[PDB]
Amino acid sequence: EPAFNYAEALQKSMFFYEAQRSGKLPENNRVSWRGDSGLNDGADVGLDLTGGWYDAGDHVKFGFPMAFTATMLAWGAIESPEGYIRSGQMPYLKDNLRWVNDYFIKAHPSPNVLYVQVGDGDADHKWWGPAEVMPMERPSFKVDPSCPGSDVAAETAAAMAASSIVFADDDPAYAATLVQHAKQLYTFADTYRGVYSDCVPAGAFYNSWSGYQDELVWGAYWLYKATGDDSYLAKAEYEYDFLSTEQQTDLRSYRWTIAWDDKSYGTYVLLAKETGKQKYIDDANRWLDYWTVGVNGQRVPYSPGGMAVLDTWGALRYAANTAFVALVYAKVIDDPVRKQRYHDFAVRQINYALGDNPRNSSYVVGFGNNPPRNPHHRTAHGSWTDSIASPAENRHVLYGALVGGPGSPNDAYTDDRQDYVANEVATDYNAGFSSALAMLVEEYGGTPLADFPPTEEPDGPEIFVEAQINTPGTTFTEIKAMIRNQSGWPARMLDKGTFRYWFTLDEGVDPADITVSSAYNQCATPEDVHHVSGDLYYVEIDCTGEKIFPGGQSEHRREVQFRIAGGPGWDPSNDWSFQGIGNELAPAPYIVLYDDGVPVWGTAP
Ligand SMILES: [Ca+2]
Ligand SMILES: [Ca+2]
Repeated sequence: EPAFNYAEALQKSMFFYEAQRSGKLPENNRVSWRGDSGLNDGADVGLDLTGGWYDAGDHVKFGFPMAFTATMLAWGAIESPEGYIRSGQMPYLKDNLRWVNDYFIKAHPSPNVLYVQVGDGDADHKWWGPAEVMPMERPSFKVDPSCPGSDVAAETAAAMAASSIVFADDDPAYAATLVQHAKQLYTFADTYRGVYSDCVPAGAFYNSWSGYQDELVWGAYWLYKATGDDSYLAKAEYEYDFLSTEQQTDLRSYRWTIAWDDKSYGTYVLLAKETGKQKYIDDANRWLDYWTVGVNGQRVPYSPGGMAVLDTWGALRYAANTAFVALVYAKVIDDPVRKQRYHDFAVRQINYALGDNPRNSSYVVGFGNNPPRNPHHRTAHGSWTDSIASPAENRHVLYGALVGGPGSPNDAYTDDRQDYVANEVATDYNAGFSSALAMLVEEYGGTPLADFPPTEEPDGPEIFVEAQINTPGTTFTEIKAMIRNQSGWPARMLDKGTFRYWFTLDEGVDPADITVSSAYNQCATPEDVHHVSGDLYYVEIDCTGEKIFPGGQSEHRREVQFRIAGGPGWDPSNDWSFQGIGNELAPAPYIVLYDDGVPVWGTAP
């Protein structure tokens, strides 16, 4: 039966994409530790560019890999709708695709204008904290006739074209809108030629190494499938002859694999599947042979554990991408030997990622045996001090994320959040992987978990007040209060906070004689005290205007030292807020914190 529960893995992969969402989240949000974020995206250009997915463990919205991710997910859903239907994940796949496509629509204000990036890679990567409280500015970047991007435009066109097929039967109106956008985007890409990275500051992250030739063949094919317009298939087969050859021969590239950059490999198979021409079959075969048996003595590096290691970065992502295409190809080819070779290779690579390896551990967060616990992801970590080192363990479980894994062919791996190689996570990492899982569910089955996602509970008070006696006295009480915002369910801002300290007026003390002073207060220092009833009074500290958020050592807290002097007769033992306050800084349950007038911590008299 299933060696691993492929349905559960796919179920968790869909949750991962939901955790990567940007913009205003829906009522039905399943990720309780995620809230609204990136709400002012596009503001700098007068457009609403909210929505879409955060690329990896950061908060930049990189259009090139985001679009590729969409095309791959749609492809898997087209190949194996049954896998998604049986795992009960089809509605989640559609919800994820609609989320990203709704953004592509927003990002395409007019036929030849495509916004391909929101956020600056360097400014974004300098800060380590939750998406909900990002403090930096997020610029919008685009490509147009003046500075084109055939690669990213053609990819987005393919993503929308491929997605339309998925929605065709459900929402024919939406499917039509997607196809219309895809057509315009492809014309733009075909007419105004250029590499997008020459126009937007994405070179250091997602540089178009292969160029755009591969995206022109890839986009044309998908448009053919979405429209049925023969001209597109003609266009694909024409552009195909200009694909990159390798080193010294006329053999088309067969030593790498399909990913966000080079789609050559996918077209080999897609066209072979579509036309049946020996031309495509020869290329597809050479490539898949290099990954399995080798061609001319050369073969992709293999670990003793049986993992295909193509490169240091996203090793598992690469193996997973190849595994998916191998499964698609294995169905079209007639040769029984090649069919078995490719199919078995695919299953072996996915199984390795799910736990069938020398470490006996899953490489999918929150899944299987001994999974990674500390993926390199800002929001999942939940740091409130702008530090990748604290807290030690991630505060949230990023269910479903496939990590980079072993970067070398030695099966070695250490679950370290600071290791951006082994523990990196990203939308494209789960694309081919998910599609492969859909195929495997259809073939081997598996059952999804009835109660998923689990509801996480906070690791402590999120927003609270700590206090301690600063200086002992008899005619006064001097408190050292600390307001803390270490929220993570979800991380939130506290910019309208005030707190009250209640006390009981004592015999012989005139309230007109009570003074509240401070030698250090990050908030306001009040002149009066407030009378409730009888001899119950309170001092109110006003911190409104102060942005207290989990985004740094100074940002997450406000220190407030305050002395309430009442003169002889002052007696704190009958003061409500005084209960439990000692000489060590600790949570003060009787000091109440208000967020715009609404109690958030402590209990009042
Ligand atoms: Ca390319
Ligand atoms: Ca008193």
